[PDB]
Amino acid sequence: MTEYKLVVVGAGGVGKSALTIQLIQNHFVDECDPTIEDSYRKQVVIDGETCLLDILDTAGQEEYSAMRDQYMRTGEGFLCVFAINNTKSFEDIHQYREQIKRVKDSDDVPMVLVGNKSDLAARTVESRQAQDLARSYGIPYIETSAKTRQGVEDAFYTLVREIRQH
Ligand SMILES: C[C@H](OP(=O)(O)OP(=O)(O)OP(=O)(O)OC[C@H]1O[C@@H](n2cnc3c(=O)[nH]c(N)nc32)[C@H](O)[C@@H]1O)c1ccccc1[N+](=O)[O-]
Ligand SMILES: *CC(=O)N(C)CCN(C)c1ccc([N+](=O)[O-])c2nonc12
Ligand SMILES: [Mg+2]
Repeated sequence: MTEYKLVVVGAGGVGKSALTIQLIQNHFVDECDPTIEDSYRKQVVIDGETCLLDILDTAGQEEYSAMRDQYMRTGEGFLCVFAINNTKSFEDIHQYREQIKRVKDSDDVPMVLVGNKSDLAARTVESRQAQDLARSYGIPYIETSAKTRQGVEDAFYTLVREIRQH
């Protein structure tokens, strides 16, 4: 196959486990579980191409370590997720982006910025500001809900399109 190796990164509670379980299994979860399953794999068709996604769902309240580096370094593209009702998570995006670049030892990594939990009202992270963030880094910005499935495909499939183009 062409495999696409995706790593989903970002802060505690942002919806990384849920976004991926929604893509790999087509259902929504809700369960305070810091465990991280082996990689999620799924043959899919993206823009007509049959391919294997292999998605590493990582941990949110974890400091950088060699162990985390050991897991992350195999990824080809990175989904950088915050929650639109969590300002800390959006600000932490800078760290996560900078961490990814250092781990991959590269000035140009395929990434997509994802603002998750779009179904929730009274958002705190202004949409325009995430677009400006994503723009200033030169990456796509997708808004998602692991709950309603809005954007879950756009977000991930765009990340595959960024791998192809790098
Ligand atoms: C330890 C773990 O930290 P974590 O594993 O780093 O956290 P995740 O980023 O994987 O977070 P998860 O996907 O489990 O989603 C967190 C909570 O928000 C809910 N959620 C996820 N996406 C959405 C969405 O789009 N909309 C709505 N309305 N809700 C959503 C989930 O059902 C869950 O209750 C963790 C940290 C903080 C909080 C929870 C948590 N957890 O395990 O559940
Ligand atoms: C599901 C879960 O998070 N736990 C079992 C850990 C204990 N709890 C309930 C916990 C830990 C940490 C934080 N936090 O610092 O954000 C919590 N906030 O609400 N419950 C928390
Ligand atoms: Mg999780």
